[PDB]
Amino acid sequence: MIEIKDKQLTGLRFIDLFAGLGGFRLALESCGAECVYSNEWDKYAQEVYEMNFGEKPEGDITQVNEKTIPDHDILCAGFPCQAFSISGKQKGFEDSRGTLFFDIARIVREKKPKVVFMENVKNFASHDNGNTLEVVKNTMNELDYSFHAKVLNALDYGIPQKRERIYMICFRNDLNIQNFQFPKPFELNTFVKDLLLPDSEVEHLVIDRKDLVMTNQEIEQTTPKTVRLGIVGKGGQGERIYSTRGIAITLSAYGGGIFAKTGGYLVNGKTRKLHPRECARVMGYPDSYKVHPSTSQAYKQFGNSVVINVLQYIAYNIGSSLNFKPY
DNA sequence: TGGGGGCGCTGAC
DNA sequence: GTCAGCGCCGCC
Ligand SMILES: Nc1ncnc2c1ncn2[C@@H]1O[C@H](CSCC[C@H](N)C(=O)O)[C@@H](O)[C@H]1O
Repeated sequence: MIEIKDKQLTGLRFIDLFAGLGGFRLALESCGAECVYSNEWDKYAQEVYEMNFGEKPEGDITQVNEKTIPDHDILCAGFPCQAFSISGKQKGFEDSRGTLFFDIARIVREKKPKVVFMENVKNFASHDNGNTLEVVKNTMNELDYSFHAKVLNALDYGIPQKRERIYMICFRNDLNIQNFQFPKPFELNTFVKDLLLPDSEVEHLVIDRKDLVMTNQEIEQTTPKTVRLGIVGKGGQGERIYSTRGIAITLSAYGGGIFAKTGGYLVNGKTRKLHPRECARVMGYPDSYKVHPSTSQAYKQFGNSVVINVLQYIAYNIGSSLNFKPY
């Protein structure tokens, strides 16, 4: 994550729904905002959240009375994506994990925050012939909010990961915000190899599979894209190897394959998956952030998370818009 | 709400 | 056909 000198969100309160690791919290707090409520039902996510912020998020949001949620200015929510991801079954709203947005709408209707800031996977934007996004849009408009949605790739914002996500920023209409803008892309000068840990700290992650098939030569020039170098097995998810001179593939939460949830990389002649700390860095998390003691849970948590830097630029722009109140 | 890994299909070229 | 995906499923 980056440093934010001008705290655009100072004095603003926000809630951290579907908190996970608290990526939205790091992002908004870096801009000066104050978190007044967090919600996350996963036992392990609650533990790591507590390790880093000192509070245990409240459980199952579908059972929380929206009237008991503290007043706030910005509602943050990177809601479940299994039901919308290109990697899943795409049952969408028909999925038990796909109706969480309506819980968000329920809370918004009641608390009417100034801003609603949501995130989901790229496929969310085209799911069900675009009907899914339209539904979110119409729901927000009905609740009297504007709707700004755009898919941003983390590689365009200083982080070496091809993580494409749709970000939805909504302003309550009475605020008449007409100048919100998604941050503009800039050249990437950081690649996977710049975030790796020393070899001595990741030796245990080195795997030597005799079914390894190198399909492309390593590149010596850094490039802002994923560069596949080979595969193991049939080359399915988690069985693909990439160059560290390129960018990281999208980290996942329930992913499988021998290089589960991070993908494999060629590092100093050997092939290995990423270490949880490297996952943190590829997600823009500061080294000061404490990862969960269970590596499997840590991989899952970062795989479900958000790239801090991207949210920071967006949060900064939300604040910039809110602060422009000329006479 | 465990931890590991083989998979197989979809979306967007 | 190319290829990558906050995933799925069954195993222990
Ligand atoms: N009913 C529910 N109540 C509370 N949390 C829920 C929930 N259903 C799913 N979740 C939580 O929703 C999260 C979605 S992933 C979002 C992660 C978050 N942006 C962070 O930065 O990491 C998961 O952690 C999941 O456990």
